[PDB]
Amino acid sequence: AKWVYKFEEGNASMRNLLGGAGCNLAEMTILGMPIPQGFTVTTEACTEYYNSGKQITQEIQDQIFEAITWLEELNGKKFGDTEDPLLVSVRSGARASMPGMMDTILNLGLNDVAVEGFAKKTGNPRFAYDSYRRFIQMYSDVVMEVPKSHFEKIIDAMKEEKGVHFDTDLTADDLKELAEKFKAVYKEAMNGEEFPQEPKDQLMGAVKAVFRSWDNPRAIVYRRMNDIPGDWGTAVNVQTMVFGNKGETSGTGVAFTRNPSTGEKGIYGEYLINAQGEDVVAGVRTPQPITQLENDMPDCYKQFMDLAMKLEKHFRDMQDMEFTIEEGKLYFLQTRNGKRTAPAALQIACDLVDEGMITEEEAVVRIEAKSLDQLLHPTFNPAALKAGEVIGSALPASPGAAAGKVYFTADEAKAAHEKGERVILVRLETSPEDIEGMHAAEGILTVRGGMTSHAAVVARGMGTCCVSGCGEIKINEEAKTFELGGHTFAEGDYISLDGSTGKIETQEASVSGSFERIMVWADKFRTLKVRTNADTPEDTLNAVKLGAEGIGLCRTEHMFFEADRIMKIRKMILSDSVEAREEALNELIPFQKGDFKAMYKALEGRPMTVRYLDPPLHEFVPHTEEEQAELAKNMGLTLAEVKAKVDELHEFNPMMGHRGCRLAVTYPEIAKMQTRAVMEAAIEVKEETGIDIVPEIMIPLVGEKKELKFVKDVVVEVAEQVKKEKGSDMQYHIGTMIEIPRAALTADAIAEEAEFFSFGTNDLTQMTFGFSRDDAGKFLDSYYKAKIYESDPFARLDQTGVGQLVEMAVKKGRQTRPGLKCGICGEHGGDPSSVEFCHKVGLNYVSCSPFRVPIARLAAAQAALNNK
Amino acid sequence: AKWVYKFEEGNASMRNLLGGAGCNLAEMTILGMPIPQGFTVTTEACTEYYNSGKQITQEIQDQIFEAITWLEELNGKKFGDTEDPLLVSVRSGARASMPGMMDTILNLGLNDVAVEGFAKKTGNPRFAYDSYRRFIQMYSDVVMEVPKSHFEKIIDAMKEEKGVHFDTDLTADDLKELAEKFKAVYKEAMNGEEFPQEPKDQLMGAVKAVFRSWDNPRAIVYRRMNDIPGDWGTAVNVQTMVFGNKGETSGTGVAFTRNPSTGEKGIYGEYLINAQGEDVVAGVRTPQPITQLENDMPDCYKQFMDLAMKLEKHFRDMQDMEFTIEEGKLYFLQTRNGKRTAPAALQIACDLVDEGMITEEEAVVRIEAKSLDQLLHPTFNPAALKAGEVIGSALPASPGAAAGKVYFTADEAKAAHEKGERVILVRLETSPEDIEGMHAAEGILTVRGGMTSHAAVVARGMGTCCVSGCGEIKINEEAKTFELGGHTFAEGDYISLDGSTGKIETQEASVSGSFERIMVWADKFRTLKVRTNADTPEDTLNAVKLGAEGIGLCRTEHMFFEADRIMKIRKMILSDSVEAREEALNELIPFQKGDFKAMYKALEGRPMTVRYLDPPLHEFVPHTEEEQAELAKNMGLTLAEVKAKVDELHEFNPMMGHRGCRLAVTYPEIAKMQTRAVMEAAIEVKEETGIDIVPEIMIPLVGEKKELKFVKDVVVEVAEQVKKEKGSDMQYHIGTMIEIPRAALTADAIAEEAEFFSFGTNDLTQMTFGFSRDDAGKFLDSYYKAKIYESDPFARLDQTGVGQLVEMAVKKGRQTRPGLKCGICGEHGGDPSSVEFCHKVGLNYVSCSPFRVPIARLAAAQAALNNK
Repeated sequence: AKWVYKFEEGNASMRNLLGGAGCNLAEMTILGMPIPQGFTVTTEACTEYYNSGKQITQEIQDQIFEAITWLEELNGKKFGDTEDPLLVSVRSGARASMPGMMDTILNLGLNDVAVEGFAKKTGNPRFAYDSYRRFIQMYSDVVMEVPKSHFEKIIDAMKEEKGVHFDTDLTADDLKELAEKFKAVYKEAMNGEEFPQEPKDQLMGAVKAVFRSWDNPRAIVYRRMNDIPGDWGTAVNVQTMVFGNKGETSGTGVAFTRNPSTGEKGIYGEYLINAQGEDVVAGVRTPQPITQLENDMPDCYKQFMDLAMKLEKHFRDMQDMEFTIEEGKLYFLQTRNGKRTAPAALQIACDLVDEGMITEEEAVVRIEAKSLDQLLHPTFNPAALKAGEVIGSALPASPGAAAGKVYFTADEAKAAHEKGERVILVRLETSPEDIEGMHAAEGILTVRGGMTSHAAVVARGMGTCCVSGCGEIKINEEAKTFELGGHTFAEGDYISLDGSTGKIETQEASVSGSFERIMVWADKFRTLKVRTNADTPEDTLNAVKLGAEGIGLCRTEHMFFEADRIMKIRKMILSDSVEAREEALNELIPFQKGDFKAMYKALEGRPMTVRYLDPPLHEFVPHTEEEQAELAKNMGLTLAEVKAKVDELHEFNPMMGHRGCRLAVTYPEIAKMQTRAVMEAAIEVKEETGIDIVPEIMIPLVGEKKELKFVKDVVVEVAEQVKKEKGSDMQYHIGTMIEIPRAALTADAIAEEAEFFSFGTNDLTQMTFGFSRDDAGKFLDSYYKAKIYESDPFARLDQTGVGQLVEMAVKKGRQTRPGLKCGICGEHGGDPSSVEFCHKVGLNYVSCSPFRVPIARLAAAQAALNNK
Repeated sequence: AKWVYKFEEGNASMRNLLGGAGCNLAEMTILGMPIPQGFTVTTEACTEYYNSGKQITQEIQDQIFEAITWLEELNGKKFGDTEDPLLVSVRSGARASMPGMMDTILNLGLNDVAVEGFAKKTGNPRFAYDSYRRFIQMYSDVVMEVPKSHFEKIIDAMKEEKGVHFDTDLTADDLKELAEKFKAVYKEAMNGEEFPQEPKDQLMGAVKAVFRSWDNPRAIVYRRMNDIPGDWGTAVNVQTMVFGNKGETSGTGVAFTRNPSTGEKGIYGEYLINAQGEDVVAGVRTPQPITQLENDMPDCYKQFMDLAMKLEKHFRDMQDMEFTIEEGKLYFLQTRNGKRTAPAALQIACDLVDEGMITEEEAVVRIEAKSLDQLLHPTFNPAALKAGEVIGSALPASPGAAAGKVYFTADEAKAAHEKGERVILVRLETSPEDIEGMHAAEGILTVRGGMTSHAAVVARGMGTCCVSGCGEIKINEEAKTFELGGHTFAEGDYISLDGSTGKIETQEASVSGSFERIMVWADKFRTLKVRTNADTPEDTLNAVKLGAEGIGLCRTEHMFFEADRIMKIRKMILSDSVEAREEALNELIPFQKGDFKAMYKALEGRPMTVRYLDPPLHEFVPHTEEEQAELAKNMGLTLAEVKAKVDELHEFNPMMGHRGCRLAVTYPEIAKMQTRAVMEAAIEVKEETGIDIVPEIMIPLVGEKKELKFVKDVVVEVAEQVKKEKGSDMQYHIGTMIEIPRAALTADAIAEEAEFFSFGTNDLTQMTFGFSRDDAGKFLDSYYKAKIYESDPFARLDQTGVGQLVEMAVKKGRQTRPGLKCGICGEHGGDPSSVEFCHKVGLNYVSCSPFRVPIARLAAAQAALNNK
């Protein structure tokens, strides 16, 4: 049993089973709501559909029917009864809400016999039929048997030759003609299959097409990236129909309790009169703004609002519902606290606490931790915008002010670099089969749509901008272009903004008191420290700004690379003799002394991990013959002598060769030069300010103990020899990167010569996996397609694999060195998961790129908050 | 008795008497602090000095001596005893802190006999003398008997010919020569008065010069504008000396507990080794950043810090102290929680609550309500700054990023328009006699100085930017110019920034979570509503942004003036016949319908007071002969016929003529046209959105009842006749401006035909005073000079005069119309006082310019908060 559940015979708690949808519905059902009863086909059963072959079976079929019967009686109507039918709606209820990505077949259990039978029962063949034309497009569409292109082309043309202003005036004859020519439109595109006229044929044909679509491309691609797993499932709540399509006193509306772009407490949404829920509000026929429902149905509004409210509170979070006035009767088809925008996700919480509703605690956990990233997107420059050729306007569909090249295909989008080449996507309307064009565009322009439309709604969560229902746009796909105002646009740089306008120079952007009360509270509840992996004080400033407690890694790589340090290591390398290689090394001495000084001077007491040189010598020599001709001359060496020397420098595998700690094992002069510049700069800076600075010296690529013992014995003697600026009291801890397998491995021995374990996770991952972030690109997607790897291994923390190497290390090095600090530097350093795994893992500090810090704040807030 | 008080024999509570200075000192004294005991000469006694003639007398003289004796014994040394003296410091302790504006004569009670006598007692003629040269400059300077120009010119030259690196190396001979040639430098500029060698002559000569300076120009000008009254007083705490000038183990430092520009929790400040407090830190010789006191005196730091801290808390607010290491001994000469910058005033409070220290409540009251204005200053455009020719750098002395013409005189500054023409002020160093150049400049550049310097410190409270100790600046006053980098600057547009650099395009600016937690809390504690006096939705947007609850006044003046409405009223006026004047009026009908629509559409439910036309017809006709030639032609009238008609339009007094409500008494068509556009726009807009809009119709200049009865009887019938867009349910309240004396007067009758009393305070003030804001300029300053009027009558709410007219009205109209809302529109609408007077006065709403709203938030927060 319990393959399927009843609304009333469930709860919201039962999510793992009853999705966000099916459980919230019952929830309402437990509260008592204008929801036509029904049932939900449970998650476990979805996965069971796969954990067996790929087609429905027994108990399930049994139950869909065992309970479909309970409905019928409970509903007195008969399921697909040709006389006086029973229609139903069939829509996807997974765990996590997924606006833009679901499936819902409307008015189901209808046929040529039973339409007519409804026709007579319903004293209105215009209604049931219009409904039947409806079901014809849907069922198919979902279960993909036809490209809407069609149905659309026949509905459209149908009116678009007769005269009919709009669909709402087509008659019982014309309609029935529509849904007549519709079966054949389904026919032609098919090999001759009866558009599932048996209700025990539409149903299963769909429930399966729900419990089976999931495992398909777009859903895999979306649901992946959305941090969802395929280990979960699709649900499908079936319930009786309610018809906002009955006529001119029955309507279908989308709504939200608090404006989801801004945060604005207040009813927000789009409604239609005599329209069919899952189809017209979300496209075709400018949808009446929910507030007008006072002018329109001033007996209804009260319903909905005190009902919305009631619910708003019942959950303590920004509700989103599918209400329907099925002929002067209110119905709540669906709910779920909609996914927000970054700011609004914020607003609502500050507010919700302000309103006594949430707690400082709750508020924090409640944010979509990875969503902060939006807060720091390049805003538009005021003085340019005005200098921007206004051409159009439309809809504040999703906050943002983007710009770039113009595409009319998501595939022409995506195939044009991710969300930064700058890809606009002009599109008549968007679809679940556009989901990858969605994720690689700065912002979207949509001809037909609103706040509730497909693209809009999706932008929001994508944090991507969008201007829906943007009319006057004669876009031609054939000739790959589009119109607007008085312009002709050929796929190139366009500008859209969260402020209606569809125009531009960008810039850094505010962070209201939301970020502040959210960040403020994060610090309150969070325990792991935060630091940024920086190199340039400019970021040190901008990073400290973000509630950065210092530096997790400071790179020296440039400290050579840079415009004037360059040919001095290039010297040393093309230089056989330590006294030469020291001379050389002694010349950059000054240079890096400055670098450090700036940093320090920036950091003022804030910690700072200084990682030792990483790249091998090879990275440090002109691969060109040109710069080689140069270099040579200036060396009094032969172009041939350098090449040769630029030849002995060749690694078959640059990642696993002569670099980092091993590098300063045969040149401990690197150690020398490096130690000193850090050592003197900190000393002098600790002087000229009276402020305290305790160099955190980092040996990368340490494989084993004895090794690091070598380099530390060097660094130490110089750092102790540098203290010639007073016998000194200068502080320093020599730590190491736990970025190699053996090194994480014998961690418990490793922490003998070391104070601080600094985790390199992108580099460790690349070891612990077997591939490199570089190479792997040419096969990674497959692992995605083939569902082998779910998350990105370079973004998201492999806690089954890599998480071990890191945990043997933390808890073993803390066997030998209890007072052992550990901090994470890898890209996964600021990762809503990582920063939770690292939190529960035992780490002390954190280290993300300058901007991912705020994600690291929340993350660590969440991390401990919700942890226990 | 009790003319003078003893530190120990006081408190901080006793402020009215013991200033912020004298009471905080004792406060410390009650806590036990490294403060050399002494006494304070009480406030009442200062005012007593004036409430009698202008020179010290009995009990006072008595007490200065009665207690100076208590010191001597208590201190065992002898006051001005030629052998083994007793020196003292003499410094101003008014109520309100006043960094930059005080007087403190150092090492007093010294003479040619007693210096020498100290010389021998002090085993160091270099010390006591250097001190004596010191006292010579000070006493005089304060008591103004010499322009520093001098002393400076002799000290300066003195070293500036001998070689001496700096003053700190001049000897007992050279010094004594300095303070020898110094008495004569005092002599020459004087008519032959002995530089007050009798200690009962330096003293009184100063205490009086404290209790007498106050009533002078700059202090009056500063203290006025600073919201201080002359009804208070100067104090003068006298205490024993401590000498940071003893030698190379005795130092003089300025400090703050939390960075006052940013808010940064942490020791912030400037110190000197062997320097004299009140003189070297605040100018000449780059002052060691307080933190270096660890490298310098790492036994001292601990003193100060745990002492600072101790105090930081003892007050629960950002401390500021005068510490002195009078030869290896720590001394706290002074305290006071320093005045902040707008952001930092903020930071510190958010923090202080964050730190458990203040309460949400306390935090609010604690802000300098009028200081918010800074938060909304034009920031610099990123893309221009980079495009800005960097020439220099220096000191983050006060946040801001200003720019404009360059001046080297405060008087050349001020005499060049206030803080917006854009006046830079390049100045060697600033002075109390620069205070008016300070208040009319965007930002300041200072050659010699630091965070602690005269100009810096003052900018902060002025919210004006400043870059002190900005070296390399060869500025020549003679030729009115200055150098920097590789440039030659002749008094024209320069650019300075709160970020070191001394460069530019500006723009709107952030509002961190401070403004937010401060604004958030304001709303929590505040009761009066807030609205903006707007006209253009653009501000309606930007205003709602600021926590604006609607509109207090909406002007129609432009709704005619505007570029295309213009010649249609100009029609109507040059048009004898109501049917013409209606035609005309009927043509603008549409136009204003839009205006309203935009507003409304902007406002979404937010209230909105719509004030009826104000200016007389005259304001509406070309005063030129040119536009007159125009107008004529297009009217088929003679240039002569218009003039004549433009002649009958002449008011001897445009403020008190034919305008506002009287205007639509002989043209009720204005009423008509006005009613309708508002009426239809609201109706239609209440339609096309389903949202609610209740026109608030405002009749300005209502003198009496029966009058407004006339206009309301019009407006009503049309607003009831406009409801032709449905028999309608359209809301509207007809209110009036309580801006005339009779109208405030018979308020109790006035509120018969009216729902809402809208106070016009700039226009009422102008009645209740007798002058006009226009005219009065040519004599206002005198009232200031002559101390007749303290505050500006057009800025600050005359609560003795005007406050009555407004209070008879509120509480009488609420006799006839209890449920009577009242809101304030005058400029004083958003006024940290007003918004308190209006609060305790009975008002309901508020109305300030778009940007003064946030001042209106706090104000109303404060208003009720602290009220009871």
